[PDB]
Amino acid sequence: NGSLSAAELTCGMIMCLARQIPQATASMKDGKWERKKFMGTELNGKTLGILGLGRIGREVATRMQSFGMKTIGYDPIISPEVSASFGVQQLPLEEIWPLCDFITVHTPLLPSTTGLLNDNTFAQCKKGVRVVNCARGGIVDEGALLRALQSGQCAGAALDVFTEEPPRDRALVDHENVISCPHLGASTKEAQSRCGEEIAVQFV
Amino acid sequence: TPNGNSLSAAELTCGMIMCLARQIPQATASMKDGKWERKKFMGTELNGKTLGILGLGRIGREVATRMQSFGMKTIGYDPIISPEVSASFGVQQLPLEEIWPLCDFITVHTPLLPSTTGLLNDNTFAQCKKGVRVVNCARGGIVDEGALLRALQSGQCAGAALDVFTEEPPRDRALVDHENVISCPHLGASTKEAQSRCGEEIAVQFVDMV
Ligand SMILES: Cc1cc2c(cc(C(=O)N[C@H](CO)c3ccc(S(=O)(=O)CC(=O)O)cc3)n2C)c(Cl)c1Cl
Ligand SMILES: Cc1cc2c(cc(C(=O)N[C@H](CO)c3ccc(S(=O)(=O)CC(=O)O)cc3)n2C)c(Cl)c1Cl
Repeated sequence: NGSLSAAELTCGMIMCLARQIPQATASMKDGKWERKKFMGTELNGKTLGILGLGRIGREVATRMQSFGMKTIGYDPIISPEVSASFGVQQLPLEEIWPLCDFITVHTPLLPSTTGLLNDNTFAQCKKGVRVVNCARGGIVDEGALLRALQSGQCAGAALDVFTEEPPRDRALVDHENVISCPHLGASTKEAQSRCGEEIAVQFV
Repeated sequence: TPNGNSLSAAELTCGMIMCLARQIPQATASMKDGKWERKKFMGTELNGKTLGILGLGRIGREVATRMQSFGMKTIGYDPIISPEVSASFGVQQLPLEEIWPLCDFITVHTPLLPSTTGLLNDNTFAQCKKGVRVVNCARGGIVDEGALLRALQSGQCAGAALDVFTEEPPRDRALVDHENVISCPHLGASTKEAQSRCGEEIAVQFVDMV
């Protein structure tokens, strides 16, 4: 609740996967002018899968809906009626993977949510899928993710969170198709002020 | 045919607005360099902030509706679009001189004409808020390149996002190389969907003659 900053970064990560804005910026700083290399894809009419439909997940959904993206997802707690109010069609996990163009994770870190995006899951996904993780490290299996990026099963990945912070295994962050942030989800003057203030109202 | 690439240009602008606010390309470059800087890449929350959209045609109106879902206050200017017509798509129109002090973010969506050339100048940046962020995904020259560098070097402009330049590729790299500047090699229309739409709409016009 103290959320909108993690949701805005996730949305900004989605826009970066579609047009490769960080890669295009790094290319420019190197004195290059590569038009052909950074030919992207439109967000209008594309399917975004949202696994975890809490406070973050619903804000991402409403923001990405204004872009013409189809918002579908899953949550074991959130009823189909609650998800339908904010325009998210709930389907079972196995029916979500092949329809998705973009996938974002917004669940807490739990053993059941650890490795949610694995080799078996990625194989069920559409070829050239884009994955976002601005939640917690370990939700998307890093080993399974690098393999999918290597094979082309996953076209791109935007990672704010990792299993180890700072990560020693640089294979993911070094990959050209990977967008990265050093855990910047909550890193805003507006959210940290709200987090610092909301800890006092729950106290009293 | 400008209608065919309007949605792709609108999306990239929104992308550039997010990238300025959370320093995503700068954070990626730092991570790619093998660094971990949390309290260095301090972002800003877009909710409640004011976005000024100068030019309210197809791209200007599509940027507004997307940024409205982020809780951004969308204000702007267009001498052709009426204040009642702009209000129908959530844009509060005010005279050009009143827009500058209210903006946190400014984005230009006008065609290139002598009247639009140098729209963001030294006199224009002086009326702006200290720490304003500027987006130019329309045509190089609407935002005066010389004035923009002065604003970025004095702290008057906290950051710039430029897809376009007066010279393409730009010979002068002083803007491109600045730490608070993010850039793209004219990717505004560079998408399969817009390229196929523009490619179809131009072909039918040539067929229309006979
Ligand atoms: C296997 C599996 C288990 C799952 C989920 C989803 C949840 C869950 O806990 N849902 C609730 C919302 O009902 C929730 C609560 C706090 C956060 S959060 O702390 O990340 C910040 C936030 O988003 O508010 C996110 C989501 N669980 C236990 C999914 Cl999808 C799968 Cl597949
Ligand atoms: C001094 C001054 C003069 C201006 C404007 C605005 C226009 C203008 O022509 N407006 C119309 C829409 O009424 C229009 C047409 C095509 C495009 S476009 O699609 O080619 C570019 C894009 O949208 O990126 C954008 C806008 N004029 C002549 C402004 Cl604001 C100022 Cl200050």
